[PDB]
Amino acid sequence: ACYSELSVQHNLVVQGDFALTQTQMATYEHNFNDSSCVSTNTITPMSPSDIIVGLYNDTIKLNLHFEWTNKNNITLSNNQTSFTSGYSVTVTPAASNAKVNVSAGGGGSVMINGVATLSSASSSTRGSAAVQFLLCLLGGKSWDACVNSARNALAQNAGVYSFNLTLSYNPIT
Repeated sequence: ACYSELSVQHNLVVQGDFALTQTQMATYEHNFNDSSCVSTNTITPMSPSDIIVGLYNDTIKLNLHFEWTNKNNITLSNNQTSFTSGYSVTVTPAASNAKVNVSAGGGGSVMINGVATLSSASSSTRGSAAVQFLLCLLGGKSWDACVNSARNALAQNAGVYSFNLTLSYNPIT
C-alpha cells in the first residue's frame, strides 16, 4: 500500500504571440517519492480531462489538452518508494461556445489543481472517483471543488500524486 497525498506545481507561460502560432506545448516530468509505500504497488495514471481556461473576463478561451507521457501503470517493487511521472499539455484556442472550466476573472493567470493525477487506489475507487468528478464538473461546481472531492476520495486509504499548473498569458494586442 501507499498512503501519501503528494503534489507538484509547474508554471506554463503562454507566449505573447500565441494568437499567431495558435498552439503551444509544454512537457513536465517529476519524480515522486512516497515513503509510506510498503510491499509492492501499482500506481495508475487517471485519464485526464481537457480544461477550458478563460482569461480577461473569459474573452480569451484556451483549450488545455493533457496527456500522460506514458499512460501505462507504474509498478513499484517491494518497498520501492519513488517513481517518475509526467505529462504534456497542449494549449489551443477554444471554440467560441466552449464552456469555461477555470476562469481568471479579469486577469491573465489561473491556478489549476489536479490537471493530471495518479493514484494507487483500486479499480473500484478510481472508476467511481472519475465518474463523480465529471458529474460534479457538469453540475456547476468549481474545478477546484470537484478535484478536491476526487482527491479526498482517492486518498482515503491510498496514495494520490497530483500535477498542478499555473497558466499565464499576456497577449500582444
